[PDB]
Amino acid sequence: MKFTVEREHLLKPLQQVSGPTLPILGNLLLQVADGTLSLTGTDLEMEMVARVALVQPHEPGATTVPARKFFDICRGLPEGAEIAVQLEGERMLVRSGRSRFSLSTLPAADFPNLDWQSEVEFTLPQATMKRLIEATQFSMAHQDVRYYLNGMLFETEGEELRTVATDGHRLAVCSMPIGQSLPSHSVIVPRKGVIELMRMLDGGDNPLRVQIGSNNIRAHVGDFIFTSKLVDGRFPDYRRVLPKNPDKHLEAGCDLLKQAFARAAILSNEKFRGVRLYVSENQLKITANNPEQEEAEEILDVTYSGAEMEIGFNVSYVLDVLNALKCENVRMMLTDSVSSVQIEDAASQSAAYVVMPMRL
Amino acid sequence: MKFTVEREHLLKPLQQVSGPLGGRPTLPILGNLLLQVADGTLSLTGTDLEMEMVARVALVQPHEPGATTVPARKFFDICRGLPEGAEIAVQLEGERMLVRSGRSRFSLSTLPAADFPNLDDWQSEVEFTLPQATMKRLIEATQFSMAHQDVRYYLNGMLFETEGEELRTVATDGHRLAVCSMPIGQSLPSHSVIVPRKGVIELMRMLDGGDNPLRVQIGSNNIRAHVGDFIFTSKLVDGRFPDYRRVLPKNPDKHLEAGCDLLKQAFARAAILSNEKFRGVRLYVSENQLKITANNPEQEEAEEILDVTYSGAEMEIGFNVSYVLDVLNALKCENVRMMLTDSVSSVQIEDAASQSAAYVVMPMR
Ligand SMILES: NC(=O)c1ccc(F)c(F)c1
Ligand SMILES: [Ca+2]
Ligand SMILES: [Ca+2]
Ligand SMILES: [Cl-]
Repeated sequence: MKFTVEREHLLKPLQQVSGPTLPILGNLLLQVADGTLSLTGTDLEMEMVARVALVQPHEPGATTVPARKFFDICRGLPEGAEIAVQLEGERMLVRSGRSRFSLSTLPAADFPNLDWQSEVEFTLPQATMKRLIEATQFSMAHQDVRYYLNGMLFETEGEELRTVATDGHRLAVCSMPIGQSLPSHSVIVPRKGVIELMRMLDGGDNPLRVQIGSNNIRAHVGDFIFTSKLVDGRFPDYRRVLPKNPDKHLEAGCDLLKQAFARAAILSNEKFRGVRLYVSENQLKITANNPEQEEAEEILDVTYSGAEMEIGFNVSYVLDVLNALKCENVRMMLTDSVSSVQIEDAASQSAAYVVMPMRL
Repeated sequence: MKFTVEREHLLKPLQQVSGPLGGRPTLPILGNLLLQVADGTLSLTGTDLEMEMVARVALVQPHEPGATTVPARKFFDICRGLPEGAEIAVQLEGERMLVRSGRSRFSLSTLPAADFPNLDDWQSEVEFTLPQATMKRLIEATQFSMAHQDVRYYLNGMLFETEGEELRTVATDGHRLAVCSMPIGQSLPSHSVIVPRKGVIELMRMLDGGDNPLRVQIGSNNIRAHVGDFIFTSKLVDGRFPDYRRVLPKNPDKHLEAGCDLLKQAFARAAILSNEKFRGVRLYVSENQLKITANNPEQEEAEEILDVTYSGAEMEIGFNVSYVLDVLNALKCENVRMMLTDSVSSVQIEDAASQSAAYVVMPMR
């Protein structure tokens, strides 16, 4: 196995595959075949494959090498450098100018593979997939004993793709049109997979091709291919989480609401930061207090209809929403002091957020 | 005690005087700032018992004199959180201090000003002024060589030395040493004081970058620095610092000169295949050539060859590459000079263009 390639052509591929307990999982698979260098990183749950065209003389074959070391060496070389690689048994030689490196190797034969069959396929702009994941990702559970919440629902319905994420306390749902008639289907992508998929997306104009199997999801963009296993459980139905009949509607500036929440939060309990909301005619009052007897009060002029009520919220849950909205005005749709609240951009139905109240 | 101050006139003072704080304040009052309104000025003070940062804020709005202490981080965060241009009204009310701006209201618990720790008074024995740029140079040149929580406490600080028309800093952790001397333009008596690690950091933090020079005062047991409307004072570390003079190699006539960047990037790449713990690389110096190699237990190998200027006998010498990298990063120059002796002796490293900074790194087995 021998190739010579510009450092420049390796950098972004290396960045992506350095993404995805067993030493060989810390290695990259390198393969030269039919004029192409392929670089694969895996963690057994997901894999990223990148391809680089080889115009300079090259010899087929494969090996695996320490990924972080190989990446650091390449990154470390000067801009414009050319990188010549040759496999020498249990070592891979790397040369560029008067810099020389010998890396240990593990056999390509030992490198783990994920085969499976695609059941649902569609293409969409990167930008749309990025939008979907950013709108919802923060509501994924992290290390919940209900495994199926540690990730993100991808659902196809009609001509829309939809993401849903929830941790049982707050929920986020976003739908975007994809312009193709689609089968009704739902899968759960593990959180680490969501994160790696999002990192593959640079917001250039580039179609993303998605293929969903019973147990896997694959996304193709440019010369990269990402594959993850799916999470095997029963995701909650967002439709059953949306408040059935909110009778109280508050509209307020997103930024003013956010800043009042953030300031009030300073004098909330540091362990469990919550604030009390009091809604009344034309007005929202946010209050916090702490074990030191300190108190914050914010009063905001707001658009409001409904009965007066008091309701508490976890500060981070609301700030997370207001941060994901990045819009001028926000609508909060309330029911009562013991029920969850629906938050959305006042001027867009693309996404919705549901948040349980917090007792204070 | 009462004042009303525009947000942005209070914010950087609050940031600056919070410097010496934690984190985890050992006792509550050490997590507080002292606020004193007196003769048309708000003073803010934070302390950790070893040092204090004081800021003076002029009061253009109606105010009333008095003093209290309130939690620094909460007070800062409230002020930072208010919208730009916000007028921040403050009034002491016994056990609470009230903060109001627009329809934002906050109540903070106070501790009496009478109980705020207060660095004892002391006398200055030497005083000079110098550019902010010069002090930043002295500290950045040597800071990285200070020890980290060494049981030899004196090393966990930085030596400041005045001698003739020079101010000098020294730092070492016993393995490597950094010395930097800069002209002052006034003649100074001989003083040698150790500044505590956190004090060195605060000196750095307080150098804004404008035309305000720095006024320094040093006594037997304290140092003080004035910049703009800030006064930093620290207690000094009560120890005898090792002498840099007797640590500089005696006769390093083997003289190598190389491009700083080329040298740095070569050591950086070779470091990748150095032992993860010990970070050893080998240098083979030969006529106008440097060969850096690294290998680790798995017998991965890196080899960088560089053109350099060198005439002396060939030799082989081992260094912790992290130590070497720290020096090259702190030099920020075009060419470096390395002054060698033998494989079991320290190397002295300098900007090829200036003897103002010098670095001593001991070899590894
Ligand atoms: N059943 C659920 O998973 C759920 C998720 C988020 C909520 F806010 C909620 F009220 C319920
Ligand atoms: Ca104003
Ligand atoms: Ca000197
Ligand atoms: Cl290519």
